[PDB]
Amino acid sequence: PISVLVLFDVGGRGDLSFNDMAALGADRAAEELGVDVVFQTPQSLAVMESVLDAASRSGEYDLIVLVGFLWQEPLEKVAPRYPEQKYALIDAATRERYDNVASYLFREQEVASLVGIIAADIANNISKATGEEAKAGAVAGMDIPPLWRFHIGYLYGVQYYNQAMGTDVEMVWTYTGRFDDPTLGKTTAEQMLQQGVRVFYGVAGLTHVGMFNAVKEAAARGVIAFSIGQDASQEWYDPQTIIISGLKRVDVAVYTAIKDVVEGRFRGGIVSLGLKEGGLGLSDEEIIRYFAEIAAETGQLPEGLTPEKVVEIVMSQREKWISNDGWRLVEELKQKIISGEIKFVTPQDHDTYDSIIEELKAGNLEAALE
Ligand SMILES: Nc1ncnc2c1ncn2[C@@H]1O[C@H](CO)[C@@H](O)[C@H]1O
Repeated sequence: PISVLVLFDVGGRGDLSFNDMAALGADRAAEELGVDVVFQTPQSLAVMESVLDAASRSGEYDLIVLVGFLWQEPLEKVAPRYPEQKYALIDAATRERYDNVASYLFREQEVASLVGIIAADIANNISKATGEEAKAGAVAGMDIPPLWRFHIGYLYGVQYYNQAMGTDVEMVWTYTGRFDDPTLGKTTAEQMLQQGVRVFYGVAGLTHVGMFNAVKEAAARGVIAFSIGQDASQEWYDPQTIIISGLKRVDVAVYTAIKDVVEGRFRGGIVSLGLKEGGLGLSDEEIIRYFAEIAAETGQLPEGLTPEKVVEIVMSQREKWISNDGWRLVEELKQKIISGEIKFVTPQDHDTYDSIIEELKAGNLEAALE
């Protein structure tokens, strides 16, 4: 039949996040379209190029699916050596343009900005109900382009909220440097708790499962704090504290790239995905229950909890801790974005990214746009 290699960056499955999303798209293609999928996880960064070269060399795969930005460097080198080997790069796009490479990029600014508004609002409500100061936050993985877009969008969204509302909610963003270190994710979060961070956006793959656990042990100590999921809806992991999730439809990327090949309509080039296409979004009722169903039938849903009970609890907390102004502002930005009235800039260098943040920290929001 048709044969696909899914080639992870760092972690592999068990994410609850980025890669498990990617596998889901591949798993759906195996069953619906009848293809053979092989997964594979390099044990080092050093070896990525050799491994990518050997799989192309093998002639066994109609498509090689590359899950993560870190594949961009090795692919730029390998792709031209095997021009009849088809590749899908997920969450990144190659510097040059090849016929044998379909890139799937997301516009993370779009969804993170919506999240920024929400977290600023939840932190505002925490402060208003408690009288103690509550910051927004994020525990991030590696310092790389997609996370630049998250960062920019998240800060944008917080400042937007602040300006539209006369609040001065602060935001603390920490790169941990790894996507596969839950323990480091937890210690990072525990430090942040003691610097007043109370709302925690997870932008670090597996790493921010530790973040989730840090916010649980805080809630257990009586402290009012909340987490925000990314990639999949992760509310099911602990719904009392995981109030919402930014969605990134990596599964649709992978599934679309595999379908295209199955129907001989593959073609090289960039495919950009944001709110307009369904590629990004926020976690709603059905999406929450869907992933909860998955974890239920996976036996990794926590004790004494069903998919239906998970939804009831999240909706309960969104009634309690997200004001209507939060939603009004979400909707007012979501619509300025879809309409084209707003479009973010994709930072070229690290130096450009760094100065967009200086400007957003200064309340100059227009720096992030065109
Ligand atoms: N294994 C990984 N390799 C590269 N990037 C990742 C990985 N896991 C997560 N990410 C990035 O971090 C974000 C937050 O989990 C994801 O949307 C993705 O952009």
